[PDB]
Amino acid sequence: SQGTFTSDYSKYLDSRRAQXFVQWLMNT
Repeated sequence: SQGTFTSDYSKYLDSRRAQXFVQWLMNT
C-alpha cells in the first residue's frame, strides 16, 4: 500500500489543486 511519501506527495498535489481553485475563484 502507498506509504507516507506517496500519501504526503498526494496531499501536496491536492494542495496545488486547491490553490489552483483559490486562484480561479478570484479570476475574471
